[PDB]
Amino acid sequence: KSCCSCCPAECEKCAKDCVCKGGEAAEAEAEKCSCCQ
Ligand SMILES: [Cd+2]
Ligand SMILES: [Cd+2]
Ligand SMILES: [Cd+2]
Ligand SMILES: [Cd+2]
Repeated sequence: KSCCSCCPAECEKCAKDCVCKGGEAAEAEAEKCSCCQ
């Protein structure tokens, strides 16, 4: 859902309901994250 920085519009894990939502000061913005990879 393009919902991120770590993730695109095709991100399976997020396509559900954005895994990273609670990654507040986490990797949300930091180009790459530690759930979806
Ligand atoms: Cd993400
Ligand atoms: Cd994701
Ligand atoms: Cd997301
Ligand atoms: Cd993630």
